[PDB]
Amino acid sequence: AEITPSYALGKVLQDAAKIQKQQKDSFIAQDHILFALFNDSSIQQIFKEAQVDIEAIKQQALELRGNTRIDSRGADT
Amino acid sequence: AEITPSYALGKVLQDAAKIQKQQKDSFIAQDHILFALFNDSSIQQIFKEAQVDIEAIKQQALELRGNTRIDSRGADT
Repeated sequence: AEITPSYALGKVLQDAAKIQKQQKDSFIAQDHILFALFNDSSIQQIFKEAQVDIEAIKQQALELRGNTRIDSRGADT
Repeated sequence: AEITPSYALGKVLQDAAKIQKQQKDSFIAQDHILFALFNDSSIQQIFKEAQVDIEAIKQQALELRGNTRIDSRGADT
C-alpha cells in the first residue's frame, strides 16, 4: 500500500513551490501544496471537481490569513 | 520601432508576473522577468542555450535576495 512517491502525484514535491513564498513566506503549505493540486490533484470532469480556480485559492490563501505558514511549524493552514 | 512584444516573447513579461509567489514576492523583480525569459530568451535548438527554468535561479536567488526582495521600489541590484 502506497509504496510509491508517485511522481504523477509527486511532482508536487517540486510543483507545490508555486505559492509557498508568494504569501511572503518560506516553504510550501496545505492550501499551497493544494495550490499546485488544482493543476495536479483534482477531479476535472463534466462536473469538474477542481477547486478555487485561478486566484481564488491564492486569493483565499491570502484572503484567509495568508502568509499562512513559514516552515514546518504549526498545523498546516 | 519598439512597437510589439513578439508574442512569443510577449507572454514573457506577463510570464514574468508568474513567479512572484514562488520567488515569494509581492512584486516582480529583475530576476523574475528573466525568470520568464528562460524560454524565449534562449537559444533552444539543436545546440541549446536555453535559460535554466527553475533549478539554478531559485537557489541562486536564495543566493541573490530571497523573499528578502519583496519589491516596491524601482530596481536596484
